[PDB]
Amino acid sequence: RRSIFDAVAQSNCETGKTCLLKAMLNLHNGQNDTIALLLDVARKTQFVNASYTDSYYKGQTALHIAIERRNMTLVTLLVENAAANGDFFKKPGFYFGELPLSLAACTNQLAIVKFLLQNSWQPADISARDSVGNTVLHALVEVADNTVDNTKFVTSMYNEILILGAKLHPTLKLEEITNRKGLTPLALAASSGKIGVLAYILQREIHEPECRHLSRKFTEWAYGPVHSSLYDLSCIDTCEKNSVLEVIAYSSSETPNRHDMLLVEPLNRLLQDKWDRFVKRIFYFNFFVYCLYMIIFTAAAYYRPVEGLPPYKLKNTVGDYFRVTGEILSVSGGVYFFFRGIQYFLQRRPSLKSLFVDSYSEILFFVQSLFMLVSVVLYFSQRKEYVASMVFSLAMGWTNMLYYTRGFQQMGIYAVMIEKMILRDLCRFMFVYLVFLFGFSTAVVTLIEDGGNSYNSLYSTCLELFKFTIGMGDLEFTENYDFKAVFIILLLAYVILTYILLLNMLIALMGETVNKIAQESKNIWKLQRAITILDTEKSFLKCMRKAFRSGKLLQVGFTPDGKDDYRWCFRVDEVNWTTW
Amino acid sequence: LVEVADNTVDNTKFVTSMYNEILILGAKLHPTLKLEEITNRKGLTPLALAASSGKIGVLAYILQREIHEPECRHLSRKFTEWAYGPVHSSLYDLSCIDTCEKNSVLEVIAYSSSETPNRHDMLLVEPLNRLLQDKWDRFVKRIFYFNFFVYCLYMIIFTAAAYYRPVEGLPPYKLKNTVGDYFRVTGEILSVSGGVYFFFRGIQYFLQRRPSLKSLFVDSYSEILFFVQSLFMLVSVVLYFSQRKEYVASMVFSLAMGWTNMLYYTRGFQQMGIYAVMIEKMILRDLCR
Ligand SMILES: C=C(C)[C@]12C[C@@H](C)[C@@]34O[C@](Cc5ccccc5)(O[C@@H]1[C@@H]3C=C(COC(=O)Cc1ccc(O)c(OC)c1)C[C@]1(O)C(=O)C(C)=C[C@@H]41)O2
Ligand SMILES: C=C(C)[C@]12C[C@@H](C)[C@@]34O[C@](Cc5ccccc5)(O[C@@H]1[C@@H]3C=C(COC(=O)Cc1ccc(O)c(OC)c1)C[C@]1(O)C(=O)C(C)=C[C@@H]41)O2
Repeated sequence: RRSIFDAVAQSNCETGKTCLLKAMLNLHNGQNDTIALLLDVARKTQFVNASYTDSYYKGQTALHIAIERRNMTLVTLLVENAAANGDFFKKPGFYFGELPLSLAACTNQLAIVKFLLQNSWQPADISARDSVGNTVLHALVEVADNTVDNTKFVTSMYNEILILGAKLHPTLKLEEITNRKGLTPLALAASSGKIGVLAYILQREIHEPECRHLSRKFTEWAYGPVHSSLYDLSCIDTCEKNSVLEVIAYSSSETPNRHDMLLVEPLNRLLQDKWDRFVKRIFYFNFFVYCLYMIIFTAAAYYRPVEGLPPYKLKNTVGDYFRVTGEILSVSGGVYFFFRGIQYFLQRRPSLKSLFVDSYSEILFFVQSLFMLVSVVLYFSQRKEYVASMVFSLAMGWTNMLYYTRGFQQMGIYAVMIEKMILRDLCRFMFVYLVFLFGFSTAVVTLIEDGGNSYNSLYSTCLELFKFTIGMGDLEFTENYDFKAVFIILLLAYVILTYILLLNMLIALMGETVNKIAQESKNIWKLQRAITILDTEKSFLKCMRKAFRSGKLLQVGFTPDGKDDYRWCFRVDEVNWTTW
Repeated sequence: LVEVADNTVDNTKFVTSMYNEILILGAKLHPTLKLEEITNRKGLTPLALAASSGKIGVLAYILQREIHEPECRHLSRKFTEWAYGPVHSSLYDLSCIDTCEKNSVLEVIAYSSSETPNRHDMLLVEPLNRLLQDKWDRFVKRIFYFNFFVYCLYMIIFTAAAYYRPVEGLPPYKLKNTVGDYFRVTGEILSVSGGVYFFFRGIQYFLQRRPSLKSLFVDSYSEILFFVQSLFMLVSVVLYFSQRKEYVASMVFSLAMGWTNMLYYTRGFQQMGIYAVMIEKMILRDLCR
């Protein structure tokens, strides 16, 4: 075999590699003319279809070798006279699918895909799926990397393959096909964060006369420099499969461009449509009930009985009856919040690494309801430590009231700033501040002998050095030291190091954040409103699920089979002067 | 040729071009001789010289240079292994980069006197920026977390033995038949041993570098602080055996200084490693003016 392999390598006329595959691989400038001889010799004596049996490169055949090399003539010769299941092509490796046509499409080889698709000797199957279930369009969308030229040719190839498949097979619906996981090419582009492919798919009009029915953004009329466009909105607002809007919003936040992935033509106005139509009165009746429950909880916490031990027997007074009713309403609200929070994590199962960075408002609403259930537990088992939990519940809830500024734009970017500092710029600076506080507090408490004023306490001396950070500390707070020149050196060093060097450095860090999330979070607020709209829509499913459905059913054209095309469209308008 | 370099796009361009041409021509006439290995009297090599003098352009050229020609390809560093599609995996030569008989490129860039212009971003060249990471992940992230833990476990031996010091009489203090006194004595011994270790680890560091005074505080600040901590406690040892009660004023300074030096170990974290670099720069520049 060495002479044959050596001659094939010389280009002179386990792994399981064949001479044809070896010859094709070891070809320079397409000079491997011995491949024809082997194929011709093989014909005189199944050989062309032989493939490597190695698990790493399982399934690779001659067609793949020629396709990779961009050889039109070699590909045509091989075709005229399979799927690579190897770990190299499964999700150092390159994924393109597991079909020759997917190899052609994923590499921009437009001519080769045309040749394969309508190859007279053997045509390829457009709708075939690999092991993962991905079709061709799934591979094309997966390959996307969000670059102007990259998005350019991926969208171009998608459009070309789509038109060609429609021309050969008008009946079949290619986009509706799904992989094993269940997603569609549009849903996949929405989930994976590929903004370019989503922007293409959502608003794509193909002008050609016959194959116009596979388009979304139509036109209704144009009198002058003005024209009103439609949209298709098929699986956008709601569908059997996951909707584009829900996927973008309920995404794990690992998706790159979630915040500004809603600026595409339909979504940015479909979201607004829902907000104005039937949600602005359900985000103002939910705010009012919360404001009316925090005056039932506050007024019943402020007038709690002070004499004796709990529980307290009722008295024949109107005040006591009202207090009992207030307590019942408060506890009912607490239980409702606890369940509304418990059955939210089961729906998402958010990862710990992003438990606080994506659901902060909900974590807080849950943590509030824990403190009050703990109070219910402690108050019936004859304890008076239930006040320390009711108080925390009250303060936490009043400060959670800020969650409802989610609707306002000017104020919705002010409760987004208090989430971001408390997470990023106030947990670093307390790792870098307690070090100084404890170092100098241990120093000072060790210097003083003390072996009343009672400044021999590591608690009192840690506290008194924290009032040097709010500018409310007495320098001569003790006189028990034996070495004044050291004590008043330590304090004066501490004041400079923390009051003047650390506080005035944390302010700069918060200033940078305030700029950043003051000129960026304008889209995070829109996203938060989008989640609010989605949850509000989900809550009232029983009431007006179908009744409050966006978009109107309209005729678009004629399905190629001969029937009529009716779809749920959303109308938009525009004005343009320079085009005429 | 490397010495003449001044780090300009066109300047780097023709210096690199001339270097490549002279190298190829010398290889063609004399393939046997290794020209780069030659050194001047000081001992440096052209690559080591480009690394020491701060010439980033020549270093970037030399580290990753592939010459495609068929015969004279053996004088190259950045090869290629395979390319299936739009993907290709490159190699590198890393001959005297990680370690060598002559000074390594990595050590020269790091242990430089800091007069070198571009030290901070002179490690972005192809090999170094990932070779450094390789070492970090492979066998150093568990030696910068066992060195942090021992320091955190020694500052709870020093603090707990400083906080419970005897208050009655004059030093030294005779031992008592109590478990508390034995534990205090052990804490003192451990603390003093740590102090001596730090003092020697600091004294034999300056001999290795002999840093200039003008850049004594601008390049070794973390080490100056670790040394100054160990001086205060050796002074305390000196004063405490010679029957004085002024050793508390030094032990206290040692304790505070060490707790605040704990910040040196945020060197590994990225988000927190740029917060202890800000407290060095203000205290030097914006709080002495
Ligand atoms: C993230 C969590 C678990 C958190 C829970 C409590 C303990 C909390 O302290 C923090 C940390 C903290 C503690 C003290 C001062 C600052 C920060 O922040 C909140 C948490 C911080 C707040 C308010 O936080 C906010 O920024 C309001 C807010 C911003 C954005 C939102 O979308 C939002 O919706 C609920 C609420 C108030 C407290 O809940 C409160 O009243 C008490 C007693 C402590 C505050 O821990
Ligand atoms: C540079 C030197 C010699 C220095 C030595 C001592 C006296 C020091 O005051 C300074 C000047 C000073 C004094 C008082 C307030 C601010 C600054 O800064 C440090 C020095 C400043 C510090 C902490 O300095 C830091 O920024 C921490 C740090 C930052 C970056 C690092 O790489 C680092 O590694 C060790 C440590 C704390 C003290 O050591 C301390 O605890 C006491 C009692 C004085 C501080 O002189």
